[PDB]
Amino acid sequence: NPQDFAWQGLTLTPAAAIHIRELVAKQPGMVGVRLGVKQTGCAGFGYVLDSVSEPDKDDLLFEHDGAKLFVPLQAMPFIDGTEVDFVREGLNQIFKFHNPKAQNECGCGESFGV
Amino acid sequence: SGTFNPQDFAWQGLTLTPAAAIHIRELVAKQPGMVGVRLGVKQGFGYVLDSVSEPDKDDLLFEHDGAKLFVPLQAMPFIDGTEVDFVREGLNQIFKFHNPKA
Repeated sequence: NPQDFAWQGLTLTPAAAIHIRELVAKQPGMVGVRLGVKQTGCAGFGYVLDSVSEPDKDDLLFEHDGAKLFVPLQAMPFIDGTEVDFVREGLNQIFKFHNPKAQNECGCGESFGV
Repeated sequence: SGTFNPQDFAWQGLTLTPAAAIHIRELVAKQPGMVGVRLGVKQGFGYVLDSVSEPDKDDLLFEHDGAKLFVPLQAMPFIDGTEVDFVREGLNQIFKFHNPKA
């Protein structure tokens, strides 16, 4: 099992879009962010948002309000439909991932981004 | 005999990993007037960091490498012994909390 499969795609909330536009804007050569997924836990799987300059051949592109979100095909399966959001509040800065298929959203509140 | 007060308890205290220490120093340096961060809990519960200018009366202080971490007394019975570490995940810079009672 690999692709050529029509996905619904992924989204950025306006907040996530503004922030990505702001990191583009301080940062030259940055075209967008890229969601990958990493092995973790028992047969677990973590999200990983990264600054990107040179997209891979295989990436897909989901553009909202000028912000680019490149997602690898070998990832679409495990994360089709996720919306990427960004919450900034006082000292907390973080990119959050809402997978529609996931139910069981994290409890282990054993993290704080800044 | 047996009579006590947890405000006068001897705590194991919280620790800071060397990576958490520098990012705290880094967060503090960026803000003139800030002297450290305060670890708290909210809400099935979660850790939150707050900026500290003037520390509270009932706040305990844990120093390590010039990094000041404040913890209120009301939270000590619950997060004492906790270790604060730091990890970068893509664009996320995230403080992590290892609590011996997780």
